[PDB]
Amino acid sequence: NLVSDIIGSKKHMEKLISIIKKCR
Repeated sequence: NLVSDIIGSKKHMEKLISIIKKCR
């Protein structure tokens, strides 16, 4: 269920992370 979206958030999140320090 949408519970997956939460997980898939981690997804775009990890990219967001790889991004965070990237963009900083």
